[PDB]
Amino acid sequence: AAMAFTLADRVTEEMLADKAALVVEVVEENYHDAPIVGIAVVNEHGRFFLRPETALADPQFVAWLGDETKKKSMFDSKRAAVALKWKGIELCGVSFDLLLAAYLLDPAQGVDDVAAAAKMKQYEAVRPDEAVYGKGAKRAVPDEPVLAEHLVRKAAAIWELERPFLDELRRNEQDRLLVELEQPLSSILAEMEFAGVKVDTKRLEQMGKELAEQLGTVEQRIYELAGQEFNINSPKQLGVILFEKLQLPVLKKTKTGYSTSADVLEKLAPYHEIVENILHYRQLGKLQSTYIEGLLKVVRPDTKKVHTIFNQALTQTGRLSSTEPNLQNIPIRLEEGRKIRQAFVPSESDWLIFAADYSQIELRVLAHIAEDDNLMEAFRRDLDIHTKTAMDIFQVSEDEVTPNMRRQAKAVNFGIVYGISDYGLAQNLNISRKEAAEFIERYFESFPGVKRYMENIVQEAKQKGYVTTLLHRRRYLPDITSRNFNVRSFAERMAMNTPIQGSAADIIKKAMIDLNARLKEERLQAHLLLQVHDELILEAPKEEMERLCRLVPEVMEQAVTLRVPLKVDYHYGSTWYDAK
DNA sequence: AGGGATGGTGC
DNA sequence: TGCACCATCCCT
Ligand SMILES: *Nc1ccc2c(c1)Cc1ccccc1-2
Repeated sequence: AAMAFTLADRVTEEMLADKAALVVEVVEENYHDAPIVGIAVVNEHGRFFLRPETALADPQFVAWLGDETKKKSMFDSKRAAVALKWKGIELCGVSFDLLLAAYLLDPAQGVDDVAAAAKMKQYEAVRPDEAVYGKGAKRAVPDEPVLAEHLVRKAAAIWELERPFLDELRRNEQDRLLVELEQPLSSILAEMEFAGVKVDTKRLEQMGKELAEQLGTVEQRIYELAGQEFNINSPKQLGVILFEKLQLPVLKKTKTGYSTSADVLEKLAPYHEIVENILHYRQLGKLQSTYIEGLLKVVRPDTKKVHTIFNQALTQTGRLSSTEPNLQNIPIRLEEGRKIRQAFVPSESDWLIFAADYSQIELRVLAHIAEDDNLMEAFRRDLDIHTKTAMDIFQVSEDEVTPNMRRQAKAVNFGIVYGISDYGLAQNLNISRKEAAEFIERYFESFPGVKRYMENIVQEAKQKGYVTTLLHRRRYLPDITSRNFNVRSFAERMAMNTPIQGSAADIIKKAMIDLNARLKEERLQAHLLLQVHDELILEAPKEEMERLCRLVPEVMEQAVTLRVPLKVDYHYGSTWYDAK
């Protein structure tokens, strides 16, 4: 059963062929400045295992790594690329990434290691990473003999699986999506994570101090109003105080005890002064624990930068996700939380933060795919889409649209952009399900194209078994045929929503690639720092702002050509908060 | 030490 | 609780 391979003590020319499966193993989940525990190379000349201290110190090996003409096939090349960036080594020539290939073929499979991908093609001569490294506290790098065989088997699997994976992608008409979009994007994300974002820790620490003070104040007030002290953070104890001791009404139940979510508390506020204080306590606590303390934990003391990791092969819609820290969910809606963004600053003196965001890309994509005459005309006129929606569903003139009418029309659009359930809408409008469905009915009368699209896409999902995005990303929806109403309804919502969310993801991804090509052609020092679904955040010398103001929006707006224009707004300032 | 339940940020 | 990540509480 054992797999043959050479445990090399030195690097040989045979190991530097122009085509090979390459494994540069980084076991630590966060690969930033992390160790490379071993190297495996599989090519036409055989299978080899190399100790990192040796390989990475060899001029020839390093040169082979950085030679774009020497093609490598890998699994999660970004992990290797970044780990190597921290060591000052450039990785080039990656022509195939099995992780991204598996992700495109079926995001739902949840492929996170070579074994999971190989299993898709009935290849099982390789162990799951968790089985070799263990999990959690018991996690550890095994002895060399065990380590080396694992890495060689992973390289071997990649070597064998490249062809079948590429062939299926071609059949799915997704080979260009891999080769021209995701793989090039992987290199861009690597540069972004490696660059990182500078943090004003002093500012964060001072905010933390002020929060602790307000938190202590509110906390005492809460005990005062409750007549005793308790753990405000335990839904259990909190429930006893609110619903038992204070006799507040139970408007919502939970599969445990009482519900204490913000939306529930807001409704209870009129009954007792303790409620508003609990709401306020949570607001501050969220900022303190999750953002202030959470951010300070991951900032690198030597550079005062945070280096997020963009998971490129996770979401079911084609979006990226961000972790340790998650820089895609920094507060902005409420002013108090928004202030957190003042802590994110340019990495160089006299540089500024520049942010560009698509204006309603999801609804513009919807107008395009549904070919709805009314919605397309609205965007061609660059109308306020919520006011316009209110005018149509309520049958009134623009001057007749009240603030509440626009708010509810906006809730309807928010529901369509995110594919929320009918139940989620009724509450967002704080009305009855019967009345909610009635709003949707009026919307379809005003946007019959959107109606037809929703009906047609659900039918297509059932027929083909999946739905696709503009650039051919796909999502299988097996629940679309379920006889369970709730399970089927969810699948139907995804059939409608994935082409919208997924196409928006495809577009901004291509925009990033197009943008980097333009920045290079122009020799601008500006560079991408973050992507937050429908917006790109960069930093650059103050002297490049005027040029970026014209270049970034244009590139983002021209990434793709739709039946309606794409519109991008932009701002810049001394901190992220200022890049309004 | 893990991890499910609940709650809250973002798009 | 649409797509995500992660905080604290608290049972096992
Ligand atoms: N996608 C989605 C699903 C359910 C719910 C929302 C969005 C918002 C909300 C508010 C209250 C209950 C349920 C939901």
